[PDB]
Amino acid sequence: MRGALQLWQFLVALLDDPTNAHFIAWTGRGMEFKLIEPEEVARLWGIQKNRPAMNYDKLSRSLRYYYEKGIMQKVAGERYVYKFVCEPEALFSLAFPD
Amino acid sequence: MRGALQLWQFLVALLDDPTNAHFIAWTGRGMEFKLIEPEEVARLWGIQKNRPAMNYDKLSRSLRYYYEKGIMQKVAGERYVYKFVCEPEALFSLAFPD
Repeated sequence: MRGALQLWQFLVALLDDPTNAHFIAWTGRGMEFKLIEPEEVARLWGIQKNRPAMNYDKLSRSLRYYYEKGIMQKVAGERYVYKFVCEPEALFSLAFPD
Repeated sequence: MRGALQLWQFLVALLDDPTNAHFIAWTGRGMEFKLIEPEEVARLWGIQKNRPAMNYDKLSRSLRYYYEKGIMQKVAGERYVYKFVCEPEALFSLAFPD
């Protein structure tokens, strides 16, 4: 994975592997996913990026950048639940993560 | 765009720009798109890849590889109409076009 790997790509790599479901999982509702252990997801992102001071406060800023741009949505009334947006315009952003 | 740009990424770049709608367009039904001028799409792909003998016969092999793998679907009873699949597993394939 490249130095400029997107958080969203890293999350999808984690989500694709059901052996990770103890800390992050597709919920089964469409493109919805849950961060079951948010600080563990952040720790793993820190390892990926060689940023040992990574934490969920930091990681969550990027989730918010994604949902403000309509690439993800934050699921209302839930904690730590997000979804990928299924839409022509969002797909362009995904197609060109660089 | 990198030497290893995927056809699907190239198509999304074309589709994102509505000034291309005379040869390729999102149809408005979800993630469905139509190749209005299939040989023009192929000509442009040939330019992108410096493959001047490109044509739609060749390009369409890749569309078929994508739909056989469940990354796209071919729309039944239609000519030149495809859709991107909105699904956890397909998204992993999109996330890692390399």
